Amino acid sequence: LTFESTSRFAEVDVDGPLKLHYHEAGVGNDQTVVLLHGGGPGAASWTNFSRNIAVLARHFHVLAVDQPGYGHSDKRAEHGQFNRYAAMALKGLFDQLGLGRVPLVGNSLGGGTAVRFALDYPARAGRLVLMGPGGLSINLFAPDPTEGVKRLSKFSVAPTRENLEAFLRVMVYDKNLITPELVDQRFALASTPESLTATRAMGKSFAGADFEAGMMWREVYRLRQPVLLIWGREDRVNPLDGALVALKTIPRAQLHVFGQCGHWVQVEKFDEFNKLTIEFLGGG
Amino acid sequence: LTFESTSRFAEVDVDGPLKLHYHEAGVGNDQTVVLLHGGGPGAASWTNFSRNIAVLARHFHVLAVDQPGYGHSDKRAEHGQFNRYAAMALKGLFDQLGLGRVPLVGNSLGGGTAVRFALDYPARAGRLVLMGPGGLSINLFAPDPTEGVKRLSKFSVAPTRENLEAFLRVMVYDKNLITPELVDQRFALASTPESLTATRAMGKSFAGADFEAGMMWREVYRLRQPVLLIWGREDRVNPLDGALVALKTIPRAQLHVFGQCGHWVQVEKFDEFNKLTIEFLGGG
Amino acid sequence: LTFESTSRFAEVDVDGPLKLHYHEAGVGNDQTVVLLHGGGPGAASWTNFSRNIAVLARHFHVLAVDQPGYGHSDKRAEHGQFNRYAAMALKGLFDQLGLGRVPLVGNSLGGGTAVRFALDYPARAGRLVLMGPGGLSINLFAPDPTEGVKRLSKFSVAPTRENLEAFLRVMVYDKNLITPELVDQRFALASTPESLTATRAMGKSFAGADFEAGMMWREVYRLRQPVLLIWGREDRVNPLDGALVALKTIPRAQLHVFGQCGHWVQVEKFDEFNKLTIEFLGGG
Amino acid sequence: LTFESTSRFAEVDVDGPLKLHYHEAGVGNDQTVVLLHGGGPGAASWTNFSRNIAVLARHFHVLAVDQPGYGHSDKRAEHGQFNRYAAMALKGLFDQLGLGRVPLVGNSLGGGTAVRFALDYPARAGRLVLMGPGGLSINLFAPDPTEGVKRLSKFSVAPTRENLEAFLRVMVYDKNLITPELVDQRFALASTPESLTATRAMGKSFAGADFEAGMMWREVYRLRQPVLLIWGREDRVNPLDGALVALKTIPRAQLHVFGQCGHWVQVEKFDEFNKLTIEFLGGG
Repeated sequence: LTFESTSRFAEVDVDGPLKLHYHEAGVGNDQTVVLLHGGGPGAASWTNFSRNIAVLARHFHVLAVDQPGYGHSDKRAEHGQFNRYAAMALKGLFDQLGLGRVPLVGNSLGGGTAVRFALDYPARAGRLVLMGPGGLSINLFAPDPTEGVKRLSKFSVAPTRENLEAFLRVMVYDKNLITPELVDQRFALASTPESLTATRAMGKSFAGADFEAGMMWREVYRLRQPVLLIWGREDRVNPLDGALVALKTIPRAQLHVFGQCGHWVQVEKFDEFNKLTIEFLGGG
Repeated sequence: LTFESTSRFAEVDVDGPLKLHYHEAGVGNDQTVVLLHGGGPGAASWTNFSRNIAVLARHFHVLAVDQPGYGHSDKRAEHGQFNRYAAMALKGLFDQLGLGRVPLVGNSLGGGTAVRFALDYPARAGRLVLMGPGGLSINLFAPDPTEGVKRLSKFSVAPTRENLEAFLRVMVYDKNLITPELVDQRFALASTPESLTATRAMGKSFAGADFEAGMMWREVYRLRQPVLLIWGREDRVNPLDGALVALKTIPRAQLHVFGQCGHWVQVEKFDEFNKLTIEFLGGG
Repeated sequence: LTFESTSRFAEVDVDGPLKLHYHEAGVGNDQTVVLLHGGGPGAASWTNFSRNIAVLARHFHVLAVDQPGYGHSDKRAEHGQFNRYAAMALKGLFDQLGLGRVPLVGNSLGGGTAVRFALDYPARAGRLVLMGPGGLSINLFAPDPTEGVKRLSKFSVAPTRENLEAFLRVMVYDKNLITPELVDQRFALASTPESLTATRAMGKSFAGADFEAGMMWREVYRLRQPVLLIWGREDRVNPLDGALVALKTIPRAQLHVFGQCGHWVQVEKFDEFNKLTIEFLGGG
Repeated sequence: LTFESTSRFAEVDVDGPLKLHYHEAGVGNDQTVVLLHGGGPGAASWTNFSRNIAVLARHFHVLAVDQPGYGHSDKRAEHGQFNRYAAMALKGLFDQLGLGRVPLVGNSLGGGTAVRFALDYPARAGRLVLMGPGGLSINLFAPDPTEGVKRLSKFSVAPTRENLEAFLRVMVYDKNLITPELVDQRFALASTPESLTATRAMGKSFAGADFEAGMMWREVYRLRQPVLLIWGREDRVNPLDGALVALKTIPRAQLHVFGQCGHWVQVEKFDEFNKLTIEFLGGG
């Protein structure tokens, strides 16, 4: 199972042909699970879920999708509210692959796309696993913007290597995870003209009149499926206090908190994360 | 595996011979786990952990101990701070059975005894699983006393069947669990002259000069082992806001919250509870 | 000052004709302040702000409105979501008196009504002072229904004097405020047939399909004016954890919390509440 | 009023001789109030309460003390836990001036010092006003070290003008408070050798074995006097979640929260803070 063995592409229509890059594994398995990645600079499905895909492939039919703007997926230079924009694309891909009701596993930005999909097409989404997710999260104590949001903005404005490193350092509890190779790899992926076009579009998307579609904490009370919320106690991007509204309003919600863990739950606690997801999703 | 097959007794010394009733199962298993029960009227090891012991016996060497004052254990009429009182007894039993460092699984009152043991004899306690526990819990939002504490006091003052039922009803999310047979069984166990002597002692123990030993939320920052905190989102005795200090101060803490679940986690979510404990305790 | 001196009346149109009774004072003064009372059984504008109306009249033009269903206003037998129903009546009173943009003061149901008016009729509302308010509260930690809400529900089903007293005691921190006179007085008011019809018309408006209008926590981020939230630390009806989302989302919010104070701030801490309200509004 | 007019000095004994510098005003007035300043780099009693000392002097006998390490008091090269070290110096100033039981006002480090004195010298303290205070705070949701605490740490390691400005900006909500004059002034003060020795003596007292004396959250339940906590909703140094345990455990506590206010309450909301402080203390 490698980057290349599992690669796949598809074309879907969101206001015009939209290419989605993805990964696929565990092809003989009965149950299909879609993984949606978080959203830093140079982020993608594979670097996000490499400690997870192989483990999840033993039980599930795994589809880890680069979200428009990321990975090898169209970096259009214009889009609306991002989570909606990405759910629409995901809807297209479901329809194509002929997926029915699937369970979604997304962290951070991915979790917001997950939840947005789930509200917009209720019948198509099953159980949710959400790791330090945006959208449905609202920090009741932490002044916004947070440290992690600020460090990302700083990089969006001045995309230096020093700025990227500062950002990656608040991604994790154990800062030893931030190596030279990691910073170099993300910086290269992130400093392309295409990726910066994507970065510009996301930036402009915030002023759109549709901002309310990002405020999912107002809406998750409508969710009917079981939802597993997963947070690192030391998340500095989407802090723990932002889990409360969701935990309170979602009827069949569950919360699991890991001490000594930051924003990258699926990396820093990859083993417990894996087991937790597999078990919550019924073991396949 | 029945009440009677698993019964066992021992005599230990806490300021004089103290008899402890207990249960034992999975006797050929390598790892030993001690279960400590919650503390209502007429509560004991077996009625507390009947949906759990057999499942846990497949993996672990299980010891579910009636805490002095409960079950078939000495109902002295005088004691100090209860958690300390019960840890001392547990220390005696460990020493006797020759247990070394063991993992403790206790809910409510049991969790407080668990934590108190763990602070008082560091070397003897391993991983902790704590369900809606007293002691280390401190409700930052809920006015004290809570609904559940009030309903217990009411029964302590006027031990009627109507009072007991009212208490049991705030024990759970699904109130259908409170049946006629359950109320009758607890009321009979609880209305004996011995049990009321125990109830009187607990009551007097609160005025003791040692009250500070019940305030474990001040102390859990000293815990070094992994701790799994488990709460029902609808706990009306020890509410969710009382988990925050513990989650924050214990270095290797984890929190899992179940929506649609009250104070009796091991009953209302017995299946998920079981798997969670087994996995956290290393599968044996 | 007194009831009949201040007493006054109006007749507006909410899906028909609606009699609102109010109380007027400080007609000399330069700034108009609307008061809105709490929604307990047998509650009305005058007995609610009895310790507040005089003091405020020395600074402002006071209008203490009896909300539909209470006091001497029309107690109809059905209505929709109550706050919006009470905001429609008040908007009606507004245009009838050529009121401009006015500050609003309201505890409990009154607070919910105020917020809802402030959201429905934006040009018409200014500085708001909400004491333990409904609607815009969402108890992030407290299991619903809360203990105070259950007592009220208990009284609607069974409107005895005992059930009312049980409710009134859960209302305050210092229980000596609950004098037998007080109970007699509210219970006299509450047990008329017209009162119980409002009590029943209300309790089934909960089931409307416009329930969402009561979930104001979802909306207050749109509020533009300074809002001051006051809460009693020991409020067992709308607990302190209910204030969080609003403190967070209302741009110009402020929170004051009184320890040793329950659900009736304007009563249990009348002085501090008065002085604080007078200053927040502008000395007038 | 001014520096040298109010200026004053003393010489007490903390494990030797200790020069404390203070500021006196309102000697006419009947009630004595101690002020204790914040602990930023180059901070001192006068510049801290510059917008507060005059107004308070029209009501009380004001004593604004420079804490050991700050302003014109002895900046020694080592000490133990700092609050307790500062409370010992102040108790010394107390007996030297035949002070009785006095109210104490202190933000940040000052608040921590005040609380600690109030716990060490119980007979000597009265009503307390703490603005975003240290020690007695514990951030239940915010990962430590916070963002403001990191900037400070950053300056100690590298005391440039840029690092100081970065710190001062994280101090306030309205950044226009951070004038280049202001930076120049603090940086002039902070970069002397005697200042940096205090800055370094402090930063290594953290490692003492008396660290526990700084964990005041563990103790405040013992406080008997009325305490008013004031906090800025957007405080990025000691965030709002830090106020919870104290609001909960201090019997006669009160909390006021300002939106659009950071870590310097006495500055960003000087008027409200003054009026609120004057009233809480008794008009004097």
